[PDB]
Amino acid sequence: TRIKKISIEGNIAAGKSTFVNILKQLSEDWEVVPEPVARWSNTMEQKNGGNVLQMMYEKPERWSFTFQTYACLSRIRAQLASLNGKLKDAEKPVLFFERSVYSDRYIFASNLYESESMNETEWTIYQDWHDWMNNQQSLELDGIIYLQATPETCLHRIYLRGRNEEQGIPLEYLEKLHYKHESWLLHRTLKTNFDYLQEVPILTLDVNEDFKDKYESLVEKVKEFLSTL
Amino acid sequence: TRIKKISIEGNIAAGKSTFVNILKQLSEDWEVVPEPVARWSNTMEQKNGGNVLQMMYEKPERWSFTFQTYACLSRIRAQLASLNGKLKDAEKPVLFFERSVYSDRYIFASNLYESESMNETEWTIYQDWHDWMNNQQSLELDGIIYLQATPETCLHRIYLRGRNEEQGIPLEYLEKLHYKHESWLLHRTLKTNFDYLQEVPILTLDVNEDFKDKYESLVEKVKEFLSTL
Ligand SMILES: Cc1ccc(-c2ccc(CN3CCN(C)CC3)cc2)cc1Nc1nc(-c2nccc(N)n2)cs1
Ligand SMILES: Cc1ccc(-c2ccc(CN3CCN(C)CC3)cc2)cc1Nc1nc(-c2nccc(N)n2)cs1
Ligand SMILES: O=c1ccn([C@@H]2O[C@H](COP(=O)(O)OP(=O)(O)O)[C@@H](O)[C@H]2O)c(=O)[nH]1
Ligand SMILES: O=c1ccn([C@@H]2O[C@H](COP(=O)(O)OP(=O)(O)O)[C@@H](O)[C@H]2O)c(=O)[nH]1
Ligand code: NA
Ligand code: NA
Repeated sequence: TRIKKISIEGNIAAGKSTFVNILKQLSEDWEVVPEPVARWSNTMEQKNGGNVLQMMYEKPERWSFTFQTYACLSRIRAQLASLNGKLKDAEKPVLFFERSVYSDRYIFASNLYESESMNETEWTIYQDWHDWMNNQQSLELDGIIYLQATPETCLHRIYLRGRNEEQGIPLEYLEKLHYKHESWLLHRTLKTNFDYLQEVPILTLDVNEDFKDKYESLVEKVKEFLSTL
Repeated sequence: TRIKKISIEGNIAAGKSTFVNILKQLSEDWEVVPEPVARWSNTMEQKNGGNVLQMMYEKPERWSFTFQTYACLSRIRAQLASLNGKLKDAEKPVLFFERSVYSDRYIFASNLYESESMNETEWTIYQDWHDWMNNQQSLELDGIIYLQATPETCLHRIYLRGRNEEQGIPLEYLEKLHYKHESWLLHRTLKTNFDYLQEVPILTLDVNEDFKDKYESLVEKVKEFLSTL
């Protein structure tokens, strides 16, 4: 019938990829769209993405605009493919997105503008493109699940995951991203150009405690949340 | 009824803007979509476009990717607005485009890649974006009018138009762009990712002679061409 679209949102190493790979296995009616950036961080898209990530490590102020435009295009096409491809025989189909086009713009691209990694022209061009790319519709969200973790938890989990290039990420960076998620999804103080988001249902889950082998309470909250949508 | 879409193609200062402003006045069934880049060269789009042009003059190898993506997005939205906005009461509606999404990629973006103003990653990301942006359709061309002028004519006409920043453009640059137009529209030796273009009708018009006050023979050829479409 009609596919429910749920975004999983959270800071770096909150546990989004772990949570989404738990969920995908619990129902034939449940599908997942991993974040393209995450997959490049692990083919023409993956070759482009790998080069852009490596170029970003050296010179974020040169590559942030190129990176953010390609990350968001890659997400839109991957979300559309799943929407048009999967769950067509499902009774209660749910598609779980690892992050959204809204996190791309209002968390990451925003944060890069604020660190002077994009100049005003790059940021205004990006926002104009984003406003338009997201009208040329079927991707609007039924709900958001916020995986809430402390900067410290996320810093610990970056260490656990053990990607070389990420070991350099400092707590202060994580605390800024954390602040942006809290403004957007808890306090709802963040203004956007997408009216409907103001009223989209949000489930906040505390994931500071390890859930890898003990997630039943979280999934019960997800099932309850889904029945309200 | 159904709007005919005709692209006017030609080298820098061939006379496209002059020709299109002649045509627009000859029929209520005839509308025109100027090239956004041309308009920036004369408002949020114009402010962004003016900054990008100025940044390009200094450092083309820094701004070519950003410039080409914004030029082509600006063209797509301006072509779609005219298609959805105008000629709705017309008997034989024709929309004349100053250049196309195909010139953007196969003439300009291509030429910038070939002058090492974009690296391979920028060029592959641009082509991937272009292939996709042009599927998320109603912009496909019924015909192309090629305004054919010598590099020398175009060099003379740059001098006539008298834009400060353009007086630096050298004949060798114009001769490369000229070669690309000849490959694409006369010899049809240029391969693209758009099958239908191989078989699109092309009218070639020699505009080496001044036509500003003597264009009736050209318009007669345009009217004959249109009756075949
Ligand atoms: C790969 C990489 C490389 C480098 C840096 C980086 C390094 C340093 C800084 C500090 N500032 C100091 C001040 N200076 C003037 C400018 C740089 C800032 C960012 C970040 C990354 N990763 C990133 N990933 C995303 C992202 N992830 C998922 C979805 C999405 N949409 N976006 C955005 S950024
Ligand atoms: C505004 C500007 C500023 C500068 C240069 C420029 C300067 C010098 C060079 C020489 N090479 C030497 C080798 N070096 C490694 C790299 C530069 C190349 C280009 C061109 C422009 N104008 C342009 N307009 C378009 C365009 N126009 C309409 C539609 C569309 N889609 N695209 C494309 S480019
Ligand atoms: O409850 C958890 C959640 C995550 N992790 C680990 O923390 C790291 C970050 O998780 P993930 O990659 O899912 O984070 P994302 O960036 O996807 O939010 C990984 O090594 C996980 O295996 C963990 O040990 N327990
Ligand atoms: O038959 C012509 C065509 C053009 N021009 C002049 O040549 C310059 C370039 O024309 P246009 O701006 O139309 O060129 P485009 O870049 O639009 O092809 C302008 O000063 C025109 O007024 C001219 O004198 N006679
Ligand atoms: Na599943
Ligand atoms: Na007209």
